[PDB]
Amino acid sequence: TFDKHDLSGFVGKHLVYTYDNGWEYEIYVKNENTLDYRIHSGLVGNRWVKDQQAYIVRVGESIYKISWTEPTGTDVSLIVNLGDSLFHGTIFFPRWVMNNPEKTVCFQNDHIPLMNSYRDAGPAYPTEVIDEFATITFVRDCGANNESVIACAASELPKNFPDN
Amino acid sequence: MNTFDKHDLSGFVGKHLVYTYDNGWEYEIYVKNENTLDYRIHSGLVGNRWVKDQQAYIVRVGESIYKISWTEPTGTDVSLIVNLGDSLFHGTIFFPRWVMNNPEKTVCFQNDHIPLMNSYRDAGPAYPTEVIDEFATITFVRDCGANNESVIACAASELPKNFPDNLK
Repeated sequence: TFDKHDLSGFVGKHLVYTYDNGWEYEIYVKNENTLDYRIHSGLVGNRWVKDQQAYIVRVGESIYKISWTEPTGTDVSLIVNLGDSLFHGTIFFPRWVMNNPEKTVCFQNDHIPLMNSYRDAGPAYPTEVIDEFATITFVRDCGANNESVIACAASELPKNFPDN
Repeated sequence: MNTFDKHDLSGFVGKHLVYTYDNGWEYEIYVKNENTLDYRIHSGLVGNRWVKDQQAYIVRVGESIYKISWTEPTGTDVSLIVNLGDSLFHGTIFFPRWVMNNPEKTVCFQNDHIPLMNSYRDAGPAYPTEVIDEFATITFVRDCGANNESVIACAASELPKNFPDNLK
């Protein structure tokens, strides 16, 4: 009843959400195969990333899936159910990230060699699976390829974010 | 509140599915209970591999749509979507590099060989990770109840040639 590869209902979406473990995240679906994201709190609070290549598909009339692999070794797969305002994430963290998560807290784009070095040193295993629903607290449409959406770490945002 | 209980898995526990990814690889899963699956691979990169009692994270993300994710003794990560209402299936598999290089090393009844899988995982190379992200066509679905040890109990190569027509 719908086209699986029509992502026009999802590209441009800018979401802020809080996982049931209390961690607050933000994503911006920048185009059909790219996102920016910004972490506000939790294990890796203040980490942020631009231009992450991702696999984005439509799995229901208003439900989308977005998955990717990171320079740290982390794998991620998210479900965004816009029709029901439901969000679910699975994050597969390498063991070294669980052991010292602050190592990943940076603007990653300026530190890809560092992340790769940490990844390759490990320990990679055992993988830690974080699997949680989240509450979507903000959603807007910011179009494709909008570099103004995520342009600083969360700590540099106005205190009333996203009320602005 | 949500119009369904996202924590209620009763519509998915017990499900037995056979499906073929868009690249022709045929797989089979059995949702054994709220945090466990058995699975059986028929063809593709790792055809004939099968696994019982894989711990998994199983959730409901829509009225008739479920998600199942897990990590393996080989280092592989998996996350699947089963949309029963629309008969839609989507899988993402994150394979370690060593699995791409020598997939046959994983082709076994894994439960007989878990330490070996861990040894291969640890030897690596783990990276770069290979992502397989594909829709599949569901070709068979039935309900088998929870904790049914007869659903997946041999390698695919040992199934009758008319499988799953021999079942229901």
